[PDB]
Amino acid sequence: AHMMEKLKEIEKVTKAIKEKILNHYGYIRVITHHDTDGLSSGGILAKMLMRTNKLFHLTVVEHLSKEVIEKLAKENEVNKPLFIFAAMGSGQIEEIIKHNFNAIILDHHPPVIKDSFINENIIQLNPHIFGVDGSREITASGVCYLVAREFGYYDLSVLAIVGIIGDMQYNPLLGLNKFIVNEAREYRYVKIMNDIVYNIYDVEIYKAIAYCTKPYIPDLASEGKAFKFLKDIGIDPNKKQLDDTDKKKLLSAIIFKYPKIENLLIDRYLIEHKVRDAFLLSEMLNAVGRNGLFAVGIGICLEDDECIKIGNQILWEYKKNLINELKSVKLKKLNNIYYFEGKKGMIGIIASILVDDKPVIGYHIEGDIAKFSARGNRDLVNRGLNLSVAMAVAKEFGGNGGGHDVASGAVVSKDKVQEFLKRVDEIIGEQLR
Amino acid sequence: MEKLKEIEKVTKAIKEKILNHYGYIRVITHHDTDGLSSGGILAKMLMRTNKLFHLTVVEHLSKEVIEKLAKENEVNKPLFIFAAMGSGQIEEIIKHNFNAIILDHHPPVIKDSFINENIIQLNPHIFGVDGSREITASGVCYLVAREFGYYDLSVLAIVGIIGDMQYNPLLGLNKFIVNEAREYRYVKIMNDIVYNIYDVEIYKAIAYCTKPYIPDLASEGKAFKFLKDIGIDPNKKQLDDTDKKKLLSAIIFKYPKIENLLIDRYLIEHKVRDAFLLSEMLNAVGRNGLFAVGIGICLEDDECIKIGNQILWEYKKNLINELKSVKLKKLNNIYYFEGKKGMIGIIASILVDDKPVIGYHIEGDIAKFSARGNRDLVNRGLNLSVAMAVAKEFGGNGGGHDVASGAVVSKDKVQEFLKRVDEIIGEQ
Ligand SMILES: Nc1ccn(-c2cc(O)c(COP(=O)(O)O)o2)c(=O)n1
Ligand SMILES: Nc1ccn(-c2cc(O)c(COP(=O)(O)O)o2)c(=O)n1
Repeated sequence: AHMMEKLKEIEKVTKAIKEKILNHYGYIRVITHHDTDGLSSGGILAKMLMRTNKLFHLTVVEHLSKEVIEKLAKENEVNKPLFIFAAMGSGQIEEIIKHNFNAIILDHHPPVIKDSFINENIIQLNPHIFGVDGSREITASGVCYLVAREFGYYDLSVLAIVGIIGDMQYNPLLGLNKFIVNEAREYRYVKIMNDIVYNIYDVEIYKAIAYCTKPYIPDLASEGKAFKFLKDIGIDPNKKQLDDTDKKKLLSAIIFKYPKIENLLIDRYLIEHKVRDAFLLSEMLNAVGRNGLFAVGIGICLEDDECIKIGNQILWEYKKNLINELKSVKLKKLNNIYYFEGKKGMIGIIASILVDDKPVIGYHIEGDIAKFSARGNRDLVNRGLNLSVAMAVAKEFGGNGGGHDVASGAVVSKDKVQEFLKRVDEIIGEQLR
Repeated sequence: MEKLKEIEKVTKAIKEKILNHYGYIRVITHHDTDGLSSGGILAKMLMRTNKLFHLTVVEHLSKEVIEKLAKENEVNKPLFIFAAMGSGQIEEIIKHNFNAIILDHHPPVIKDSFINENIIQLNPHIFGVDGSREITASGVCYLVAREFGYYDLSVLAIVGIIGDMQYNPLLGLNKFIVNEAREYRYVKIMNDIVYNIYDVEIYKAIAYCTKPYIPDLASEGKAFKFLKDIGIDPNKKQLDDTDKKKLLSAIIFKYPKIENLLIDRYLIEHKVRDAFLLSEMLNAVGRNGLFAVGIGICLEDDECIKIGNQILWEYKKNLINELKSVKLKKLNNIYYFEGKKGMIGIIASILVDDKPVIGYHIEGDIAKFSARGNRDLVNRGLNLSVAMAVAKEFGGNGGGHDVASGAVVSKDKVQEFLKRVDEIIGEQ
């Protein structure tokens, strides 16, 4: 009944990954994803490969398609490199075995082949093979960290904590993520401190409130409205940190504009890193990743001063633009859901930010297809919400849909949108009564 | 100053070329202090401009290495950036039609900045600037990074100046860079005793020092004794003004030929604050084949810096043991010796005085040579670059600078030695 026993089973695999890296002297290709979790894993792998005297070539892909894998296969012909896949690989393992890659797969997504040792050439470190839920108990950067600690590089756990936040696995903190955080505390690489979300930004509080999207508070979402609210309740809006009296006064007033004020409180992680707040670094890597600035994201993980300066500039441009995108949403209410039409890459992010009491579905039309992205919260699921079954009703409209209880998608022909949404609305009202 | 405006034409074009490239990028540097510093300048510059890259560190840019690299142009043609190499191999790079940028301070084969619309070559000799005295390969990389405003990278340029022994005297473009790093507050200069850079006990700092090498003090015990006799606590780690005066007078008296005990220290903005120490640290890890660790030291990683300190002192001890057992053999106008792969260059440098020194080691069926001279020797017509080139007469290859060059041959060590002593008689 111990995390210790499960680690001993995982450590058989990480030992083999370690020996495999040390004894390789050819080229090394690292392939990672572009979100916070992937850029974190990239930085963990980068530091770890350098410390073990391994030069490497890092590439970032949004999706590991058949085309990308075949394009990669054309590098095996001349100098067959060792490939390390982070946050990807397990679902595409068939195509990786087909081309006979020399490969290490570090993936928390559900696996296709539940084996750690695939043949003589491919090692797969996936927590699902050990009975650990990769959607709640570990992230991709956690998986790389498990490898990194085989070399005793505990200082890299701070990048794992970043990925834990990036993937929204910090509340509640479960399984291996809890083990990682506690190890980082034991080795003095993180300090944990309950605090208000607005103090993570180290800027003027009225700007931290104005552009916050976790939670998004519409009535406070502008410098002017935020300044006014802070002046009225006796707080200097130019301060960059709220003390204990400030936070009481703030929370006391704000509960009228935004009643679920437990969302305003977090456990802050202060990390051994130039960007000392892990929540801020998580948001920075996200913004940088969304703007295509992958290499700058790696530099941030590597603590370079000018990448950090870029990242700080891109973060605030990104946060301002997101608030504007949010103010422009035409939110339509049905009986048990909200819905809106938005842009292709935003509807998922925006729907999640807009949830409060009811689920939110955003959709965009492309050609004659409408693609939907639906979001809830833990309070809704506990009242019997399940989005995967409600998005599955798309098959009745000549489409299909599924996902998780709290997040799901679906596709439908452009002209059945109104009738799909009315059907989804009724299913959800069923799931609540 | 006037020459910067002429160089700035090529640096601008290099900038636009890198910016507008969106495929793969290959960076090829050398393993000495200068090439590793170049690796660090290009690594940070490329990240800051949003370029992923594949860095490789090679010991010789041979015909064979070039041919292996060119098979990467068949599928997805990368932009190649060559640092501290490529100018003498320019003929083979054109042959294979690399999309390339050559950042090299070795004497050029072709004397053009813009080769064939596909190659840019930034060589200081093109502009009448001496790649042996006035600029290093780091400084060439720094001249590009300037174009982006990455002035903080000047500290790695200073590390290359020291590593390529161009700090005393400080000339030309190196002087521009140093002053630029001082104006932007990235370096502080302070005159001090050489032994104060190591931040270890003084008797160890003396025992293992090789600039200057003092054979009678090159031992923990003899150094411990020498300091106790003259009234200095040998367990101290920094010498104050009074101990500096007492150590100087004692060393200079017993060894009046000695020099370079007082140096201008460069305190850089870097986790390894002393650039002289950083220069030695990078040299040590390079000679041990720890290329990625050297990059990591430039990128200021704590664990890499930890390795570099351990390796550095292992290296300085082995070096002292090698110097006490060297079999210097005189020919007509050179000395020569056999040694270990990672020492023959540095030992040649330390021993050189009155005549050029060539060291070599055997690896497989090949012998690799390393020839060194002084500025005093180069002023009298010494040119190791031409003299080592004679290795093509023995089915080989050789080149470098006037003052420091290398070569490879097979079973013709004594013969090619003689043929080079011949070329160095004529030169003198
Ligand atoms: N037929 C489908 C379509 C989508 N999904 C899915 C997975 C996932 O994580 C989400 C939520 O994210 P998105 O769909 O991108 O809003 O949806 C599914 O399971 N079955
Ligand atoms: N065919 C060659 C071999 C060596 N070099 C070279 C560059 C450099 O800085 C030194 C110093 O000498 P070594 O440390 O012996 O390589 O040599 C060259 O340019 N062409």
